[PDB]
Amino acid sequence: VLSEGEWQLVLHVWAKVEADVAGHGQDIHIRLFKSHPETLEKHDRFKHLKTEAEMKASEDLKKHGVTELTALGAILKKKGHHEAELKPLAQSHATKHKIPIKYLEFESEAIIHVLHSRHPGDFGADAQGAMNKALELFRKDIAAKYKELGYQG
Ligand code: HEM
Ligand SMILES: [Zn+2]
Repeated sequence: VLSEGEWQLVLHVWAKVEADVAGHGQDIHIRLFKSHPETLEKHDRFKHLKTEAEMKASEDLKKHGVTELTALGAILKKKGHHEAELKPLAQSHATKHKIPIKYLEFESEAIIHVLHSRHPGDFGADAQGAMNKALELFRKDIAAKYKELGYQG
């Protein structure tokens, strides 16, 4: 669980993400595919994007990042009572896209990195701790849904 103080820290930095969802999403994917190349392998349709400018100019990639961050945003605002939002996400990521939990970890590191790049004076130690705690809870809870659907994280 997270304290109410921790959730407020989570939602305060998320309101800043919300000022440019598209740009954060772009930055997170660029970080994630470079840091963990196997990650680009799963998002097949972006495999021809060989350059950062290419990635930034693709509206496909951009709308993709908005869709993902939108879902995560709706989840965080539930402050842990997110089973209703996690099931559909577990279903597609567990059975259709086949995304290991370790890739979720990779994505979380990307997110924390971009939050720090874009919002340093609003993403100090305690906001960092809280967001990590929020994303760790999401990863736990979606791992458990994954197993419910069969097969492992
Ligand atoms: C905070 C973590 C993420 C969230 C909230 C999330 C959310 C979403 C949502 C809402 C969709 C569209 C509907 C769907 O198929 O469920 C989607 C699509 C998809 N996601 Fe995720 N995603 C996450 C992480 C990942 C990771 C880490 C990757 C692969 C390394 C990934 C791969 C995909 C792919 C391949 C699709 C289909 C995209 C297509 O080609 O149109 N997702 N995701
Ligand atoms: Zn993605």
